[PDB]
Amino acid sequence: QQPQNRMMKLAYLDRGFYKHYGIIVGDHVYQLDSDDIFKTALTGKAKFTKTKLTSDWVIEEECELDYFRIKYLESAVDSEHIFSVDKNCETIAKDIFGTHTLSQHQAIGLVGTILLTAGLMSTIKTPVNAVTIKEFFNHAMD
Amino acid sequence: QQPQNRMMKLAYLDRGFYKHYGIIVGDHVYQLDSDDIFKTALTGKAKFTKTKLTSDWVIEEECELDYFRIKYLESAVDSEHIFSVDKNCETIAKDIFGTHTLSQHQAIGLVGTILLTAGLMSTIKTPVNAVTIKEFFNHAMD
Ligand code: NA
Repeated sequence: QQPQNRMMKLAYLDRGFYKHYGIIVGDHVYQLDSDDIFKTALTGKAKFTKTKLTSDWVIEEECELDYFRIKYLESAVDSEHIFSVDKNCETIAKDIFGTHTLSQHQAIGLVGTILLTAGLMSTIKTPVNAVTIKEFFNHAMD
Repeated sequence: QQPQNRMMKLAYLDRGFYKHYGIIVGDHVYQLDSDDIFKTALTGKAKFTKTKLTSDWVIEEECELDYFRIKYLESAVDSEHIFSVDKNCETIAKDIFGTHTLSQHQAIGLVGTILLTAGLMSTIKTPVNAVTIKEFFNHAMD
């Protein structure tokens, strides 16, 4: 097995329409607290939480973080993003990255982008017609 | 044929990965000014523009607005949202809805929700792995 810097154990809860992604660290999972992926997309806001690891979580795969760290610090130069944290994420940066190289704001920007993007990637392509737009619009309002 | 109040003529530009939705009024189309739908979702910002109707736009379906008007009114009354307008949208509210009943803000909130939701609905489900999350992460940093 080759040398690796800090990895991310990417996992998901299967919500049928989409997969809700998280990063496993030890016995906990960092994740966006969203119930609905299109809700996050429409509101422009996403908050991290931390929950207990359970057997409902499925490992998607163990990925290198190196690429993302280099790419992130290249591009996101003290920029704003849509992510924040709840009360349970005091050690999120150190926990995920194993270092204080990244600030909390950077850590959650990078990881938030990963989790929301993965969620979005996993969404089932749905026909758009008068019926389905009503269905999803109705869901967006509730 | 049947009594209708103001209808929406929904249309799209087919962008392969997603369909980019618009509302046609006469010879113009109101649409989100974005060429990357996951980027819109990640940034929490979407801005309307108006372009000239072209033969590239595919008519999806003519849908009733009534349901959406009543639902929006009763649900997200004066809630802030992610939508704004560019210089070309001065008459967007009147053009789309026929009357001054909705403020510019309620109108773009309603129509925005519809267009972004439809756009997201249409996105091709993509496997999530080290390769693809890098690809989509990479796009999200541009
Ligand atoms: Na999709």
